[PDB]
Amino acid sequence: MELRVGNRYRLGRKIGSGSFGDIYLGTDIAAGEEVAIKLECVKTKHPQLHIESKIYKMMQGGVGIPTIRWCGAEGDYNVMVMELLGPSLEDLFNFCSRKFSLKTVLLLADQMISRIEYIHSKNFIHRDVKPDNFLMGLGKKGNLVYIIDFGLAKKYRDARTHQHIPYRENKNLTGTARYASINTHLGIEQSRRDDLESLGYVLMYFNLGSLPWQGLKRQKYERISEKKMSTPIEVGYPSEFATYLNFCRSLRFDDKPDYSYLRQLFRNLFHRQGFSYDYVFDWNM
Ligand SMILES: Cn1cc(-c2ccnc3[nH]ccc23)c(-c2ccc(F)cn2)n1
Repeated sequence: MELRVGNRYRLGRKIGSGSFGDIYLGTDIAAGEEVAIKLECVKTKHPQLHIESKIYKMMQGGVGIPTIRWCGAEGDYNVMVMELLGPSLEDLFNFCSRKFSLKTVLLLADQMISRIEYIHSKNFIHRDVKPDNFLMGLGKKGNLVYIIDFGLAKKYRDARTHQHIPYRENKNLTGTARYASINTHLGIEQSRRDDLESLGYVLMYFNLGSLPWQGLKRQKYERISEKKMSTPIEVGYPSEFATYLNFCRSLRFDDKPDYSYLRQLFRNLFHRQGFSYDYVFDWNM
């Protein structure tokens, strides 16, 4: 009676949209676990689902990479089924009345840097770094930060040679303007530096509750750009956070980030503030 995709996954209601297409809840009846289901019309002009499924598979087994359960076709749609994950950092931030404590911001930072370094180690750049695209795990994996939504992800080097993409200009802002790097706002081809810089804005977003460039009425994107460029990093939180954003801006187009330095930057603060390494988040307490 009930709809089951490939007779395997009881269909649930809609959760959201991703870089492309709609996402749905489902239940894996045989495995007994909840799942997420993405559909793309096979009739679509520029198919995007196959590239993302190809990227997930190469990363499969990496810490915080969702596991693919099925990728088939049903009706007019292509389908990919992943294990269901928990709430996004955006949903946890709103759930906490838009207030995260420094300890939690720092605990998130350690994994978020680690997730981007992993992505980069596999020759892709994410290009859509925002709180919505980090999800906590379910159950015993609820302490693990996951990265999702590789639909705007791009290869930044070649697997064999490790030779970087070319400098390019006049490229529309891919991803979300609020967390976009200044280079991204300028139309510069995005590279590895831009994923970590966007994260730097994510950390200040968690600290501030909003960003200095968020309230504003092609022009809206222009307004966001001008406010960020016109806003000094120093324009009330521990200095380690400001050192991070300035470092990312100084990176060259092709430069490999010093990921270990950045993690150790926040951990030294984590230690000096004397927070416990118990991995208890604001929503745990
Ligand atoms: C934006 N977005 C959020 C999710 C999502 C939500 C909850 N749990 C999840 N577990 C794995 C992904 C995911 C997805 C998604 C879902 C399935 C898929 F094949 C591709 N992307 N997109």
